[PDB]
Amino acid sequence: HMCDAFVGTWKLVSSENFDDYMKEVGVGFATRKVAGMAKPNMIISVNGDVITIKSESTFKNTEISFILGQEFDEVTADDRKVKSTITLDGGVLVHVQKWDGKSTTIKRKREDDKLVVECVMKGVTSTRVYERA
Ligand SMILES: COc1ccccc1Nc1ccccc1C(=O)O
Repeated sequence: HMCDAFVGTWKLVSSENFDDYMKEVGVGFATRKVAGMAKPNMIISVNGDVITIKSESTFKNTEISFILGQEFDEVTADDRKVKSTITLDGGVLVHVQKWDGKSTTIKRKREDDKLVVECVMKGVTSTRVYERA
């Protein structure tokens, strides 16, 4: 009953500061413009100890499956090849991505009826709000 309140299908409803986050990450102009337009659906499921997060949009369809605390390799939607580790910290899913000596953290939290996603790169934070589909 690990992660029960995250499971389901979620749709992006608002975003703030995501272009600046993507700049901080090193995403180029054209990818930023197309990615910034996307309205993804985030589909979260659990089977035993394995969590799957799918992100589907007109920009890209991605899928990750993982066990909490167990590193995995991920190709991100913007084509970074990263080493990722996802843990649960006080009810928040914390996703750390490492590549080229850099690091970014993506937090997913349940707040009221929303799933709030915070993406942080250095001093730049972006908040993306998802609602149930
Ligand atoms: C952590 O995600 C990113 C970081 C940098 C650049 C892009 C992304 N990924 C996205 C951006 C917009 C819409 C959907 C996604 C997705 O992942 O499906």
